[PDB]
Amino acid sequence: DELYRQSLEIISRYLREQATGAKDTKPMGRSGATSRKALETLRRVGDGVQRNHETAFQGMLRKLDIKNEDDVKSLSRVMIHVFSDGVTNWGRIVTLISFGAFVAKHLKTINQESCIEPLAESITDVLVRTKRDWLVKQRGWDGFVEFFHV
Ligand SMILES: Cc1cc(OCCCc2c3n(c4c(-c5c(C)nn(C)c5C)cccc24)CCCN(Cc2cccc(C(=O)O)c2)C3=O)cc(C)c1Cl
Repeated sequence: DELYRQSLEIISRYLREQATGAKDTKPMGRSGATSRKALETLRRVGDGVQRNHETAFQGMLRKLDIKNEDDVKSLSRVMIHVFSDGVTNWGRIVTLISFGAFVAKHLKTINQESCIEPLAESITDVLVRTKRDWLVKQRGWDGFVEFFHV
């Protein structure tokens, strides 16, 4: 499964970049072109979604009661509940990743930067295993970037 690897890489780099603030060096593996502008798409749109959804994001974060990695292994079930209810679109998916970034910035504050990698993997696993076929019909991240062009 490569869609898992491509998605995980995009989600990881965006979350860590949000958490840290550095636009990261390093090679963007393979198929980097689509992944590069989805990440660039996430920079432009995802952070604004966080601004537009700040109240419930702060509320959700306060109720989740995140402290360590053993909390992360329980966030998936709440993620699966809030996310999988309804019909699929890219707005839901960019919202999913946006709150992951919100959680990532919080995790750094409480000095829990090592937990950003499970989160992104939990996010990635929740997305593909529930939206795989749809992501294939939408041509994956190509249809993502095509959707969010400016
Ligand atoms: C990383 C992580 C992520 C998690 O979940 C990510 C799911 C994304 C998400 C959604 N919602 C969220 C809320 C929220 C709000 C807003 N109000 N209330 C009451 C709540 C609960 C708070 C947080 C996240 C979400 C509510 C409605 C917005 N949609 C559907 C939708 C449909 C159509 C158009 C749009 C559009 O805006 O374009 C959006 C969501 O799927 C969970 C965990 C545990 C973790 Cl650790």
